[PDB]
Amino acid sequence: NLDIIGKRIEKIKQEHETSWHYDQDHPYKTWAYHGSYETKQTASSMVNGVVRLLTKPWDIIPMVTQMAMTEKVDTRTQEPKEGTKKLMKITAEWLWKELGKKKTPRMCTREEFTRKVRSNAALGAIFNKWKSAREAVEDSGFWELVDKERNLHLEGKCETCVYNMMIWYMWLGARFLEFEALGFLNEDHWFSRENSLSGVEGEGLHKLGYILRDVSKKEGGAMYADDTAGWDTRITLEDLKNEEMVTNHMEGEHKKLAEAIFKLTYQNKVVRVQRPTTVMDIISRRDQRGSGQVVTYGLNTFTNMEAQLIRQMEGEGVFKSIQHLTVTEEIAVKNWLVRVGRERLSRMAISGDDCVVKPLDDRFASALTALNDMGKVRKDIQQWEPSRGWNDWTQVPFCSHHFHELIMKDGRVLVVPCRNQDELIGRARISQGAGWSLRETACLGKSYAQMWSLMYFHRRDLRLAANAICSAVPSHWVPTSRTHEWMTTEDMLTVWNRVWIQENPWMEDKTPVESWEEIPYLGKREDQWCGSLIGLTSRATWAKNIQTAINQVRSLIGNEEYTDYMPSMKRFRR
Ligand SMILES: Cc1cn[nH]c1-c1ccncc1
Ligand SMILES: Cc1cn[nH]c1-c1ccncc1
Ligand SMILES: Cc1cn[nH]c1-c1ccncc1
Ligand SMILES: [Cl-]
Ligand SMILES: [Zn+2]
Ligand SMILES: [Zn+2]
Repeated sequence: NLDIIGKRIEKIKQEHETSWHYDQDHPYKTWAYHGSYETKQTASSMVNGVVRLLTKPWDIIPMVTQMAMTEKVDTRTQEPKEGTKKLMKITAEWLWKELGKKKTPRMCTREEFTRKVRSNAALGAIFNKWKSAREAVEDSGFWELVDKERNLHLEGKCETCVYNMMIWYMWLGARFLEFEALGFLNEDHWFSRENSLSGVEGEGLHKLGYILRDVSKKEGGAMYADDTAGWDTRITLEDLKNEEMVTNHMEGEHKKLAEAIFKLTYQNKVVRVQRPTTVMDIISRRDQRGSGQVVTYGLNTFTNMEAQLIRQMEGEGVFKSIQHLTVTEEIAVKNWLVRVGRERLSRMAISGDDCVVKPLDDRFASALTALNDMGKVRKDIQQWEPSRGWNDWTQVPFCSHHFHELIMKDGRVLVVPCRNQDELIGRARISQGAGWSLRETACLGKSYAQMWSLMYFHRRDLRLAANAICSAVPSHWVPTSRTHEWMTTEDMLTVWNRVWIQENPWMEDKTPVESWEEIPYLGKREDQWCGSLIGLTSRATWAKNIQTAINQVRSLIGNEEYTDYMPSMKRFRR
């Protein structure tokens, strides 16, 4: 409690001494409350006009148009039983060693951090003293503040590492110290599939289907894809202590700096929350996930890999009960990990809180005691109801997608990502933040269009809309995003060949594709099942009259150099 968090709390009181009070009508039951102080302030989703003018048939589809319009944090998780705590400690110890065999923990640098801010990563900072991250990083006074907190952390204390709720934004300084100590997990790809066997970090949406098809090839039971209800709110203090064991692999300054991030900011937290009754509440708690989103991704992947290996151990009968491991169950658990752990990791695809598991057999479906007792309660099923698995890898949900096997005219086999097309069009019609020029709006539309050409070329409506947007935006204008092989001014046919043929390890024949007409679509009925408007009168008029829509947008942007991409399609090619 207050010996670790007091200084942060003490400091905040004194900046708002004219406003402090122990408000007696505070809604917090599971968060420890400290005080309140006067403030006044809050950005909604804005429509991208370039994408909307080129997707007119979707203007009357509520699932698209509603996407642009518009008491889980205040719960507590019970402490796991002694048997569960032992399983988690043994598995976590083993997993950090496997992940560390071919990697070396190391500090990330001011230089590395500076380069990140200078090409727009979502580091979750705040606006004050400087306007933006770019300005703060370029100012020697910032680094002096960073230095003060840094020496405080080496001394085992904290003053300014406080979360702001809304996503848990910190000041750029606290973000740096997090990245210095734990950035290596992402920067050096600890959760790549090569390094972690279950992980998919850095793999790309064009590989995830092939990875699930490789898991499907293993002998075993159904494929399980159980979602957890509010994963970040079910991270226990036992979880945070197993995660901290990465520091056992560190040395020198780095070990001390990383131990301080875990001890002072993760296992103890201070948060400011807006309450319209508009005060700022200063609350603390020990458990749940509140890191930067990139460290959150890696530690979620780690704890998810651990949880799923334990659920596999439960299905395989490695231990009888979570109440208590006997001396010899401990040796059996250790021995399972050493002899088959790596094989059992290869049976999984894990992206943070999202997993797919192909267990040895279907005993897994009813192996629920460790999973429930670890607090990883499944979403949308009763606590003790057996999991429903998937019999076909092409039906399994993963990372908001499903995956199709698509046969090219020349016999070669693509495995492609897919999701309901209303979700894809709805997302592309939305921009975030203020002060967007027409050029910037056009360049964001072009980013969506090029992603569609690379990932969703097999959807008739998206290949046509992608071609239309690329025809409507000046040819040399560079795709942008405010938070990815489609981010380029290279010819997208050249990029398609590099991604799906040349660099694709599942494609043995490397014969390049000469034109977009060689690149196939889903079956027409499959395209409709996944939300295509092909067959509707609105869609036929849009396709036939597309040059008129392209010319509307070209007239708004003005007299620029444009290319016609529509004749890359059979139906427009004379
Ligand atoms: C330090 C620096 C400067 N220009 N590029 C790098 C760099 C890039 C990628 N990995 C490590 C270093
Ligand atoms: C977490 C997230 C969301 N969209 N994409 C990712 C991602 C990208 C690359 N490697 C791992 C994850
Ligand atoms: C799109 C998404 C969501 N969660 N994770 C991913 C992902 C993972 C790995 N590579 C690319 C993307
Ligand atoms: Cl199925
Ligand atoms: Zn601190
Ligand atoms: Zn589909």
